[PDB]
Amino acid sequence: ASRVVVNADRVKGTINRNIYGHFSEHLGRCIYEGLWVGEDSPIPNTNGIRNDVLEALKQMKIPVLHWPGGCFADEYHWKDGVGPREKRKRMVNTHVIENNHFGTHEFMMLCELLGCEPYISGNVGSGTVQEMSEWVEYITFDGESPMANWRRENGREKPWRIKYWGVGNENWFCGGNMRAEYYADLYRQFQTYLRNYGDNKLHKIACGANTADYHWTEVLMKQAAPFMHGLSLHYYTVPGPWEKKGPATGFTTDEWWVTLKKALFMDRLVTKHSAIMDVYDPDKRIDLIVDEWGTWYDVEPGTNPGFLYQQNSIRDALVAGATLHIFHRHCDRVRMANIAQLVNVMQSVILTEGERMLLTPTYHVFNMFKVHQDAELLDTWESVERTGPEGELPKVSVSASRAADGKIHISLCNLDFETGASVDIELRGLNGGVSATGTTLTSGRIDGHNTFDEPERVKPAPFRDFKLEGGHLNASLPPMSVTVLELTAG
Amino acid sequence: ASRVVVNADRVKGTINRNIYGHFSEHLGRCIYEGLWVGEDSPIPNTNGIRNDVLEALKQMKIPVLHWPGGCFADEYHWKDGVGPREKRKRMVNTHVIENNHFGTHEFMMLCELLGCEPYISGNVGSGTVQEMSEWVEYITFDGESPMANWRRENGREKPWRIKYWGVGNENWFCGGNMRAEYYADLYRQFQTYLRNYGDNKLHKIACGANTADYHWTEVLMKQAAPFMHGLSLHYYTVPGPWEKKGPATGFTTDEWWVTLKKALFMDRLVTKHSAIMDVYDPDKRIDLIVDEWGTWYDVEPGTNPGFLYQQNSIRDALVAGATLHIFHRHCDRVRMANIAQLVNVMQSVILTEGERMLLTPTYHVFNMFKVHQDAELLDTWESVERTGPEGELPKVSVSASRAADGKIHISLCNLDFETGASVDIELRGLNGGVSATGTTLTSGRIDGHNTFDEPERVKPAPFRDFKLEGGHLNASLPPMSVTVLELTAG
Amino acid sequence: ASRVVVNADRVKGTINRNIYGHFSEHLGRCIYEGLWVGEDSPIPNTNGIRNDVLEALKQMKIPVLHWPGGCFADEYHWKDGVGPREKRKRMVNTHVIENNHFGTHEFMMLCELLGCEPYISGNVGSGTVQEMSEWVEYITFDGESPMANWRRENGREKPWRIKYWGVGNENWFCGGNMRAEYYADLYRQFQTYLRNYGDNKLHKIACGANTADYHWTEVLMKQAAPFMHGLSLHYYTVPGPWEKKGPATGFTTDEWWVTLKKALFMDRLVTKHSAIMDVYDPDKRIDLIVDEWGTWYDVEPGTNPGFLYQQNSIRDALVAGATLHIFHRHCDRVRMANIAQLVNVMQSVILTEGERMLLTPTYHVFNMFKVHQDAELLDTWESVERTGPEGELPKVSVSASRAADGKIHISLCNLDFETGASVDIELRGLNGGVSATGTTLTSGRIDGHNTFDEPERVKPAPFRDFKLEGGHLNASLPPMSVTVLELTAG
Repeated sequence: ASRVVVNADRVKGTINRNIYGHFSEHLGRCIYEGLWVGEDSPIPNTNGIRNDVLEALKQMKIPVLHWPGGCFADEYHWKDGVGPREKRKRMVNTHVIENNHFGTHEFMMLCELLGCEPYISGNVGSGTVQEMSEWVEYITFDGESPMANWRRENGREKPWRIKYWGVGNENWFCGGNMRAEYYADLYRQFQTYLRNYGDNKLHKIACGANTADYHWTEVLMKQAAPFMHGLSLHYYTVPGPWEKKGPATGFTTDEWWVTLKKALFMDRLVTKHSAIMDVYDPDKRIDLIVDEWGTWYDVEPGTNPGFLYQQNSIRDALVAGATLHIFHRHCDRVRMANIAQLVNVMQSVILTEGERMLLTPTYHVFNMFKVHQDAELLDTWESVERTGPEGELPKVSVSASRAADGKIHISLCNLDFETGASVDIELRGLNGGVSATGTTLTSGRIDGHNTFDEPERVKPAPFRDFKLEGGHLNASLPPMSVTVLELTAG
Repeated sequence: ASRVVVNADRVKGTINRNIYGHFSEHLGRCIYEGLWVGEDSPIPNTNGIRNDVLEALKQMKIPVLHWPGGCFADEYHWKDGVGPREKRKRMVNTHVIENNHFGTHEFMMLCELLGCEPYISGNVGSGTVQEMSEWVEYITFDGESPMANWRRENGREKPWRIKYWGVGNENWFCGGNMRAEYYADLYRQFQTYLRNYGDNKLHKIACGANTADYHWTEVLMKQAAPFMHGLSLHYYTVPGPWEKKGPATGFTTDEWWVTLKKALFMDRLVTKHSAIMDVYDPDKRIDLIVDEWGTWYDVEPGTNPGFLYQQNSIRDALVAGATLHIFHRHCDRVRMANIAQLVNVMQSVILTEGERMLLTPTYHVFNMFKVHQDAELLDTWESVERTGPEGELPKVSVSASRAADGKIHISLCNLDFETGASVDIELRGLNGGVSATGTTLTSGRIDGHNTFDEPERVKPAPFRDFKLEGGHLNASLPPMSVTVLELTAG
Repeated sequence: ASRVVVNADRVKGTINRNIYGHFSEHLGRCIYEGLWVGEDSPIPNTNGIRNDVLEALKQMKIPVLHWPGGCFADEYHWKDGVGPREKRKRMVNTHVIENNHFGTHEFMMLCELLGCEPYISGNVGSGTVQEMSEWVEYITFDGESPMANWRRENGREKPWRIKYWGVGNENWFCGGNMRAEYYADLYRQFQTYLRNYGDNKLHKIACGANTADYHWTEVLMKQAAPFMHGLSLHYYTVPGPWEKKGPATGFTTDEWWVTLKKALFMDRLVTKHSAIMDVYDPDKRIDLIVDEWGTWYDVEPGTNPGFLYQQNSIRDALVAGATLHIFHRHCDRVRMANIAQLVNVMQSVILTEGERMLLTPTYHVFNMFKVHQDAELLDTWESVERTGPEGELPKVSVSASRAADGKIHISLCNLDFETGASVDIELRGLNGGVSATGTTLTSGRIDGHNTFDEPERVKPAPFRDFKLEGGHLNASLPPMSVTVLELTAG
């Protein structure tokens, strides 16, 4: 029987909503089909973007989206995705086509339709200072200039706003195989020539470490911390070796425990990378951003390996659940977190196949957990039961936020697929007595997933296996189950 | 009573004329109105440049002018200021208009009208190697090429000459927030691709330290001394803290002493920066240049802070006087010095308001002192009276040059606004007996200045309060007074 | 009497053919006249390239050619040498013309006519990442893109293949006066954006040391070894000081010994540079390339110093002979070597004067030695007689390759101009008895050369001064003589 306590009055901090962010690259079918269908697609589309999806994502409360991020960011020359759609640059190989029908206007249009924040990676590695400089002009400049006038010519009269501007991505690997010390001075130079136009205020973001490249972090903070509002981190949960990762479904119990363990490791990274930052930034001015996190499996049997099409099982849901719980645990420093990717690519929330689209297990977590977005984080501590092959992992993940409305939400994940988790919770700092509802996402299968033929195999059922004897909330979480509660006073 | 001795025969060195250089940025109204009025201005203009000013500056013996220098240099893409004036690139914002009507041809035309030397900062931070490379082609290339032919097309048949080519400016701050070690390798790279065309001979100039960034100097000398003819230094006399500098007029006696003291500090910099260079350059091949010096006050009450419009009091005159006296004291290493700025910006020599223009106190100093330009510096030493709140500052600054004509000029500044300075001078290395005239610039007010309503409040009166009894020249400088003498033998 | 032994069965390794490579820069008349005459030249030309030469070079078995290499590589913007020949960029000085009639298509056409491999230096120093990136697209990309389609538009339908891609040249001197540590990160960045298109496989080459800049080598291996397939080395045999090198003909016996000794030094370099690489690359993955080697003399009396027109004496032939023998001695690590230059420039194989062209002493060596190209290197060791003013140099250079056909070739150079070299050779690992022919290149004069008036003063005479008594081959090389043999079994 796992035990928890909650101090409903002691606010530990606030869970910045952008933590529930997402990330889309010109890759597989994340941009094309997944979102951009073109205005005269048979699919129900708003201005070229498919409705079925837009609905879901507004319903999911997306706060922010990264584009074009990843490696494409340090290849994209933004001028190839503006102007008349019929004179935009075009590239094709058969071994994979980019028409750049989706470029700058279209992205901004999208972010406004959802209502989310735009987050953009300018091209460092192959790009130029003045290139990226002008991208910012083109977008946010109110006055008269070649670039601003070109924006107008292209159909957008008044300039857009944007906060988050990533200066390159992955500059250690595909972004220019740069040494840390080197990328520092480039960032310093580039960022110098990005202006706050009109009253638009930038939030510059340096490309940070990959995994446990603490060196990278160290250097960046010493050389460049003054010139940045934030710093990126990349960590992927891969089950197996690189060359043989394992599948998204039809995996062994071994692979279960692995994936979970390897995802948890996150916390170790964030912490160690935080301690580095805490030194060079005592006052924790600088954002920690995690613009690249998620599971990663061998693509589905048959699909193009580079199209990264992978399924999304109850495993993948669990993964998300504790991850967010981790970002909660480090919400003092962390302020944004973008899953890889959004659609038809890696741990996607949505997967499509023509006009048919489904929500994954993962999607339901983001929808369920959304109530934690900008909610006040509450002091707790636990006596979590052990689980796994050697009391390896903790049986239960648990978080507690108070939203503006006063109502309080508690999220929980049974890691043990094999049996339900006994939990008792004691609840302190109360005025009124309280009522309590519940929602559980869970599966019969360890690799229970939604197909286009069965889109609702795994989805939120409301949950009632819990007694609330005003002070002790006892409950029995089902196996392999994410679960949320909502409590009102009186 | 302050005492001096002069060894008229021992020449300490020669005061390179370029020390009396100036500096104009596309900023406020330094370029526009201040100089460029357009050929079709009602103002009396020669080919777009106002006469009233040109007269004054030829009268002032300008040796060299820096353009577009400052921060604009590391933003200017020179191709935006050539070609047909009506198709040159254009920007406007009200938060400031640049039509680039003033570009490359116009500047060179100007430098030739005055008769001065041109000094240009190419764009490092936002620019490209090939960009700056071609700027040099466009200008100095005699043969047939895209760039040379484009010069011709644009109206200038034969190529211009130019010596001084600054590789960027202020690359530590606005020019690309570069570390010193970094900017070194960039300079090395860029400068590699700047050629001596026809017989035009370049004089390459690396961007040096800001104030007491001795690190910057050290690094640059070790890494790049081989590849440079000269090295830049920036020092601004600011009265107060950065955020609250103080006004140009209507200031306290506190602010008087401050400004003077802070200006003197210069000598400490030059000396320490010299000793660095003396190590890495025993034979003092490399020029020290000071392309950014002057007072700096909060702009006048009402003007745009970024238009940097500041007045020009007798304080500002004194400032210049000892500064030049300092460059004299270090003329062995120093070879050029450019005041910030020329017109309608900071410690300007000239300020305009439509067709009306006035000469500042500062202007008179440069006009008065001009006789030191390329004159032979003479050995002296002094017993200068103390002044200021704690015998802080020396009462009297003093310098002595022999011009080509054999005649000898002595410049002096009473720092004490409160009383005149007694001075006696003994005079050695003489054959013939000598005569002597004199000129004094001085004010009744501590913040005596010229307005457009009173353009002649502060200006050179000839001066006769001195007895020259063949061996001893005794004299009584007025309070807050710059003063020059001219002496012929026989 | 010099003694040698040969183990015909023990293969020491294989002499990569590319070792017999050459190198042509847009310089003097190496590209223009020397090769490119224009389709409408009176000279016998194939599609603009002179026949007389082409014939010779196919006859000489050229394996690979470097272009545009040298300093022009880090100035060439490749887009200035594609498109319609009549709209290609044009530059002229009168002190000397580049019309860029020779650009990318023409080079590839050339390499295919000869049948050789193309080796290209992209522009680092003045160029851009995306520039060089696109050059690779333009050439090797099979699909649809602006650059690939532009290739097609220009007349070449399908994309070329190319292996060897030099990332800049001479980045320590004319290529951007870079520090080693700096050029490393640039290479790393640039090379990131050069792709294997279709199935074209690149063989990237970093610019290495000049002479004995072991620092450069060290650094490059530590910083960048992972990102390179090969590394360049530059060594020039200059007789005298820089400012007075000496002439190519009419030189003293002093100058003889000098030039030889200084050329030999090569071996010391290769060895020491090898030992560096052997550390950072035990498995000798990384190629050593020597893209810049040759004699260098003051140009002929009257020609433009920068046109680098220099003659080619029996001295120059000797030089080549031992050099190749050295690359043989280090063929385990060395895989390519390009003489400077090909035509009308430095130690050229061919020199022209209108339609008249001659083959130099050097040419004959490459033609004679060609039989070593991709032949299997044989174990030997010697007791070489001493020569020179202090038993300075070894009298005899000697190498031994077995070509595919089974036949075995032995190359030899008498360094002593003054007397013939007695040699005995013992021969091991034999099955059949053997027969033997021979060819000697030699001169009566120390500075014997071919003029246009006497094109055949110095050329391959077959050679028979050797007795082969089945086991011992005794022979008397003539003075200042390169010599080859070919032996069949039975």
